[PDB]
Amino acid sequence: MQETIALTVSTLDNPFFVSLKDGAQKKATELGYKLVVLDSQNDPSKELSNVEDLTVRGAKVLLINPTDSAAVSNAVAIANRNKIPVITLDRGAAKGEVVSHIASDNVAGGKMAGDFIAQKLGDGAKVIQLEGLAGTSAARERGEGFKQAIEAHKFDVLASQPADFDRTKGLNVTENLLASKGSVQAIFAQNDEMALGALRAISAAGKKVLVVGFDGTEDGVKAVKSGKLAATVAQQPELIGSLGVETADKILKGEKVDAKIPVALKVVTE
Ligand SMILES: O[C@@H]1[C@H](O)[C@H](O)CO[C@H]1O
Repeated sequence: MQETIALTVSTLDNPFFVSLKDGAQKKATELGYKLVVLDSQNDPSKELSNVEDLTVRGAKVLLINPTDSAAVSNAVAIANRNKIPVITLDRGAAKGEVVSHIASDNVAGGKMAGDFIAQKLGDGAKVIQLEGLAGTSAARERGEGFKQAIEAHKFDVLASQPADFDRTKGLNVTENLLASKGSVQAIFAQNDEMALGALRAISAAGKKVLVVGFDGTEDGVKAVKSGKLAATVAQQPELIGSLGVETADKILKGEKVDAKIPVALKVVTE
């Protein structure tokens, strides 16, 4: 009987997570596993029922990308109680027994983004941060890194506000902030979806604002190459997914794995 590895992804409405899924799928096939992928649709309740389902299906390992690094504890507990090893991908779990966490160094990433803004505009720039989901380690860490850049480069932070990794929210929040914080010079958007929404708001307002994104999605890089998006801190979602499956395979083979597996970042510019 072919063995199954389960992947629960926070959403498939975001190109980044489609890439992560694809990387996990190709590596699963390469190593001889059936990959079962369930979409949490950014909903912790659906995530819980997803983990229940994959469990009754006899998944040998659970790869989970939490909708919320706190809320996910109860979902991890399901796998724990049913003796299914857990690997977290891209976002961590605050509680629950986890074998390995695989993600970018999102603190370094946030600092890279801020450093790039300073390189372009100089110290003392007026900036706005569009934050991701506050409950995720990815957003929290990017904020921490950006704070390091704010202090090092004496940025004037006009606003720092969530748009929940969503393109439409990114647009709406930016539209509002362009009205109230019109002197903003640069925006760090904690993912490319929000970056692209922000760019639409900026253009619609006829304003001049430098934007730095995060992920290096196809759309993100397209916007960078066109000169619309000043830069994006590129991640390797396919590699996060593939490393998840590779790590799952090692666990099942009885081989020890690293507790933390960092995945490299790179600033992509015009
Ligand atoms: O790292 C991922 C990507 O930035 C995605 O775009 C939003 O969720 C984060 O956890």
